[PDB]
Amino acid sequence: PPHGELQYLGQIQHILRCGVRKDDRTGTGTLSVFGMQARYSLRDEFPLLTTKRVFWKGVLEELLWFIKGSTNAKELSSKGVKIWDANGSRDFLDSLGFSTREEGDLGPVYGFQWRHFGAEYRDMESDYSGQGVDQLQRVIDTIKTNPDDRRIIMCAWNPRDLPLMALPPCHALCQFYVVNSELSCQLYQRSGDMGLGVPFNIASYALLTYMIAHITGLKPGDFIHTLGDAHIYLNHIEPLKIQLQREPRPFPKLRILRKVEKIDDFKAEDFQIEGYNPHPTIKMEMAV
Amino acid sequence: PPHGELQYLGQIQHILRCGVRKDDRTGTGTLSVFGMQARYSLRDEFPLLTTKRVFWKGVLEELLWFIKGSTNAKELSSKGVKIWDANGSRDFLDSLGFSTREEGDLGPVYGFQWRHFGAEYRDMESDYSGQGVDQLQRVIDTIKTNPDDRRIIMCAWNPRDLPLMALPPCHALCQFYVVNSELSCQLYQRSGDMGLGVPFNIASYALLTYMIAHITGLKPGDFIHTLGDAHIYLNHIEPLKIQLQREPRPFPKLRILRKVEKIDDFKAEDFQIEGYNPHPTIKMEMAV
Ligand SMILES: CN(Cc1cnc2nc(N)nc(N)c2n1)c1ccc(C(=O)N[C@@H](CCC(=O)O)C(=O)O)cc1
Ligand SMILES: CN(Cc1cnc2nc(N)nc(N)c2n1)c1ccc(C(=O)N[C@@H](CCC(=O)O)C(=O)O)cc1
Ligand SMILES: O=c1ccn([C@H]2C[C@H](O)[C@@H](COP(=O)(O)O)O2)c(=O)[nH]1
Ligand SMILES: O=c1ccn([C@H]2C[C@H](O)[C@@H](COP(=O)(O)O)O2)c(=O)[nH]1
Repeated sequence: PPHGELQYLGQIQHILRCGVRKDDRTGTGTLSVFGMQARYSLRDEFPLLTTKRVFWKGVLEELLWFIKGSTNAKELSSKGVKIWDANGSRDFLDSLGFSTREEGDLGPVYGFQWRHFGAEYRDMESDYSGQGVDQLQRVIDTIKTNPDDRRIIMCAWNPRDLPLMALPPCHALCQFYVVNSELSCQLYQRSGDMGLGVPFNIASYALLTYMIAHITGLKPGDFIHTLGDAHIYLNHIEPLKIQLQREPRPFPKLRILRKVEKIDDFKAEDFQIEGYNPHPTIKMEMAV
Repeated sequence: PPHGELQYLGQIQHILRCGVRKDDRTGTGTLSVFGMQARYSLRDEFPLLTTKRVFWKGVLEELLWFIKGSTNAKELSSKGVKIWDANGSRDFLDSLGFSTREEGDLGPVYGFQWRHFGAEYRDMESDYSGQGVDQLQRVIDTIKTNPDDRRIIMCAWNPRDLPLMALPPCHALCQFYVVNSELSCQLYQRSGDMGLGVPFNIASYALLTYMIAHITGLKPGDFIHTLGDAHIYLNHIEPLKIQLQREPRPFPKLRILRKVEKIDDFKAEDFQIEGYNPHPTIKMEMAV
């Protein structure tokens, strides 16, 4: 049965063969399937794709930025990771009616929701200590005290806060699961740019699972990737067909370099990707 | 093309063969798999399971109760549907520390979240008109004005309100999708009692999709059922093996008997299940 990267490549094939033409906001157009699911083992391997190089630096710095609760694009940008900068620009903020908002202030996105769900958002520089639900720490506490729990959820989709966000979250929610000393994670991704977003998104949530497993004394299990609108932008078709011709190399491994006690204490240098031997980057133009 | 019900029966088989032993609060125990997905066509058929009779009256009355925004178990009970009554009882409310709460008051569950997400909950008798986000109406409006939208979400998972609820929602969220004049729906169900809950849950969201398609002038497409902890209670194993001997009968059809303009105007007598030929109920004791 296909395993690891062949799940992702199988999804690409399925959308090319069975996807339906579907317009989008950008006017680019897509081939689209609604509802997919892939399973990536995390057991002695880390699912960083090898058929094209994934932006691992971006994955790791973005995740650390989420964990600290930041909603400031400038703070991620300062680390050489520019993926949120367009959505924090003066022009983009004004386009949403946020003329009074400071440049970089993404509103109550991921970081805020994860650490302060339900608090009143003010700006990206405010102190939210003790405010709202700390979903991330509550996930960790539940795994430690009640691993059988079937409500181990972290949700970024906050209908009250959506109008203030720079972008509605794509990763609406995730759920953790423990059995036989293994930690698994399922992501509900409402919308997946299969060429540009999804490889990165797989790595983010696999990383998060490695982090939480390390904190809780468990072994990584599976990452289950569930998609809503799974789509290939029309201008990614030829690049993806090039990618599909490449034979995958074995996944790398991820090493955590020291014992870390609290999720907030992880730093970028604590992580080491080993044996990563990807084929070259394939240029895929982003839609918006 | 295979009967859609064989997806469900395939899931039962997979859990019996590959599910792992996993304890629960009741001490019943389960066999459990994390992460499953099935697709049920809604095109000229309604996926009301035939290998054991589904409580259709319960499906329909519960859904109408959700749509009106109710959080009062007594109001559902009055229609002959007792499925929430134990969770609203004096005893159960007291067991959660809700000694001051009136009997029947489930707290900010589905109905409240769907129609008033983010409003302040008081009690089951309060007027919430105009308060919070009406997710249900916003879903319907978006389908009508911008069908390509990839953010058509209704979320019941509200971390701020969880501690007031009689039970945390199993149906954490759902997402709608439109292509070629067909409306599809995906449910993220965090926890699935495969014997007792899941058949009912499939029917609820298929129904909701039929309702919203009727309101918006679209044809029903697919229902995609995604599970988190998909589990068989140990005392359902033998009953389910009896069920697995049965060949499915062709699915019924669902007829909507008049033109209805607003989701709030649907009544129970507007719906007719046609050609439903289930095998008999098999007794499966619920875990408490
Ligand atoms: C998670 N994320 C957001 C993302 C992904 N796909 C999208 N696709 C579309 N159509 N629209 C989006 N806003 C979008 N956003 C990402 C992730 C990576 C990069 C990125 O493409 N490239 C690095 C790579 C640099 C390197 O490896 O040397 C960069 O140049 O910013 C962009 C956005
Ligand atoms: C969806 N749902 C809630 C549900 C399902 N499985 C669960 N399973 C567990 N372990 N715990 C729960 N709280 C639970 N809740 C249901 C659905 C049907 C019935 C049920 O008992 N139906 C009828 C059948 C009667 C008829 O056909 O007219 C009844 O006798 O009440 C109960 C709960
Ligand atoms: O982490 C992310 C962020 C965005 N996207 C995608 C999906 C869509 O192509 C686009 C978002 O647009 P909307 O779904 O909100 O229309 O970027 C991803 O795949 N991953
Ligand atoms: O609509 C519903 C409501 C509940 N359950 C199940 C799943 C679990 O077996 C139990 C709820 O318990 P927790 O997952 O919250 O532990 O009832 C369903 O399958 N469907």
